[PDB]
Amino acid sequence: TIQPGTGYNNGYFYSYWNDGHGGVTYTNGPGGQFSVNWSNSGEFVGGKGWQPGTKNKVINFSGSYNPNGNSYLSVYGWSRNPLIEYYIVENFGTYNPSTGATKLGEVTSDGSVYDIYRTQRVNQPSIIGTATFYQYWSVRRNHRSSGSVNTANHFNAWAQQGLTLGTMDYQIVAVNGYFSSGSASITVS
Ligand SMILES: O[C@@H]1[C@@H](O)[C@H](O[C@@H]2CO[C@@H](O[C@@H]3CO[C@@H](O)[C@H](O)[C@H]3O)[C@H](O)[C@H]2O)OC[C@H]1O
Repeated sequence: TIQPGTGYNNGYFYSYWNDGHGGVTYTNGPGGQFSVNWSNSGEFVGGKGWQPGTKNKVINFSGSYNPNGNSYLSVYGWSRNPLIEYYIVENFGTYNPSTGATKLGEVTSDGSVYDIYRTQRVNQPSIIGTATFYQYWSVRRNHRSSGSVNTANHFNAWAQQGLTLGTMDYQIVAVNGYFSSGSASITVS
């Protein structure tokens, strides 16, 4: 079980963050693999990928994702200047994170339509500390736990719609959870 933070494991960047509540076990495995097992967690997000990400990376993932409650499986990352937290959501649990959010378009990529949304976080944790930032979402209609994500299709569609990204910070395949339980085992490349 790993200490919250960032680093490198078996050639891949990882980031694992939680809110301190307890109930999450994040582990790094061989190559691009990571696992998450959680039981009555707080808020958390962790996984493997790259630091920094790029605006045209093709990201592959495969494995198992078994949430019980509020959780997502995504390509997850940040930009700076502007500060943006973004999600290309491939699967989720009890909650579609776009519920009640303003829909900003659609994009077709990697075998599914995705619906695009923007939300905002005010005075919240971020890669630079407490800050205000928009969140950009592409939410896959056809849920899956394996596939490839052509990130450029999302970032280009977001830009077309007026959702600008700054300089890329980290970019991972991640499990997000919010006060839920589950298990997952995911391999990135
Ligand atoms: O020590 C600092 C780290 O703790 C910090 O890590 C980031 C803190 O914000 C995290 O983003 C939240 C993740 O969960 C989502 O549900 C929320 O919307 C976000 O607010 C992010 O994942 C962490 O990387 O980085 C800076 C360090 O100085």
